[PDB]
Amino acid sequence: TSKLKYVLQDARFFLIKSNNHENVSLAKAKGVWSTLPVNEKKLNLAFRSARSVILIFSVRESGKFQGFARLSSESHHGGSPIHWVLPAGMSAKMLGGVFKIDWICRRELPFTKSAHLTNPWNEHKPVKIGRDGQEIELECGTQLCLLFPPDESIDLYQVIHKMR
DNA sequence: CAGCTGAGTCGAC
DNA sequence: CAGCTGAGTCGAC
DNA sequence: CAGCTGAGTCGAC
Repeated sequence: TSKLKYVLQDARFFLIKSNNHENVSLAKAKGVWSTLPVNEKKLNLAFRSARSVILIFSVRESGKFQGFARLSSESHHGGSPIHWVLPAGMSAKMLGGVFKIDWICRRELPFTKSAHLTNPWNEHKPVKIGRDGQEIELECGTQLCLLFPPDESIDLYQVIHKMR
């Protein structure tokens, strides 16, 4: 995992929570993500200050993580629309900011396999606990990403090249 | 974003 | 007007 | 396939 550990060096980690499976599947297919404006501003500021910003995805009530990815841009408004399945009470403009993301792993990891990992930045609660945008301490987030099964469909050349 | 809440005075120093 | 924020899991019942 | 069943809330954290 030396290439994987390289991508994770000095990274900041954020839990991303989706209300539906459809938007995570579209995120994996198109390499983009959108979030509410508060978390959008948080991720934009993290992108500018951190070597890498890693998003760890978990569909609400699914009992698993669905993979993780690296932010490759700040959010962009006004591009070609992403046709998200809009959660209840949310409009398309609320998710108007579109981040480009490079997926590092698109495989699943059940919460049962992460039960030994606690986040010291969230009162040492298990890493499965949190709302959208919950930040995860460096070492806890690194170990979590290393728990995912290997994704043979991922080529880390491009993400590593744009980090040089 | 978009719907929501709340918007002190008075006196010592 | 400025300030705030929702796309948490889990046990009890 | 194709006929069938079932579609928790609330509060601590």
